[PDB]
Amino acid sequence: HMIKVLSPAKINLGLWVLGRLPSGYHEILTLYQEIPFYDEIYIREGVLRVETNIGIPQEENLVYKGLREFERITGIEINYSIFIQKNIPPGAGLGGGSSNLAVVLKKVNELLGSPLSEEELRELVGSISADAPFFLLGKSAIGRGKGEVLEPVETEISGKITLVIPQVSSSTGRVYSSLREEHFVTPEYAEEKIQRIISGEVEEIENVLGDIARELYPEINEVYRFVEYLGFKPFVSGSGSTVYFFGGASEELKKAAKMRGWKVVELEL
Ligand SMILES: Nc1ccn([C@@H]2O[C@H](CO)[C@@H](O)[C@H]2O)c(=O)n1
Ligand SMILES: [Cl-]
Repeated sequence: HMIKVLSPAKINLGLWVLGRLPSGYHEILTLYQEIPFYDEIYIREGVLRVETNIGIPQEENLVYKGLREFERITGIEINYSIFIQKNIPPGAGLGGGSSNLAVVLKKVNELLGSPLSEEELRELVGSISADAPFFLLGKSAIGRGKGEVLEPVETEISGKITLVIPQVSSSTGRVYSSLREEHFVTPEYAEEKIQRIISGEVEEIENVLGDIARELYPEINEVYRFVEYLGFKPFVSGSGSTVYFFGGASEELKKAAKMRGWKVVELEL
């Protein structure tokens, strides 16, 4: 009866902030890209539990929060034991928690005769994480609003991408909170940037949350500077901590990573 579901990561191929919302959130423009980098989620019939291999408490886990809201909305008891093998580190800017939430809930909804429609499911996961609705789509999509208003697109981006992930966990809240008015841009500026990236101009990627994350967490800056030294343009996903570049990992990078406690992920798009 136990089943396995894969939970993919994303990167932001550019992110812009338009301004503050009264709710405390921020209006943004970003290009989401799903990457072949997965948590392994095992689902079995049993008492409701959500466990990970990295000691995330159950009450703080977004999957648990979503399953309980599912129980609440539906009146149906969730009799599933969830174990998540976390390959995607929390605070990496890769949406691992949000992906976990989307994929488990999509799956549990299906297993229970689909009481929630596709709009309702997207509402549920979106109310917990703005990054979660993207993972109900996958592939490539422009995220507008807070990220949850999605437009599927076809990009001309392919080939090698290497993620370099330092041990430090970046707080998405602490970074967003550091945003001054000089960091904001008009949506017209950002919309022009995104279409160039979509057409394959990766040099057009930028992300002000990365700029700020590099100064709040000096180790993100060290990774960034190290990638430059290796001869590549570095880019930052989410609010950090992940730095990515379009190329392969050399032995010198792999050694630096092993010494420094960085995680290196070699992907092909
Ligand atoms: N579009 C978004 C998305 C996220 N956030 C900030 O990040 C924290 C964790 O998601 C949220 O609590 C919030 O502070 C934001 O300001 N705007
Ligand atoms: Cl960037």
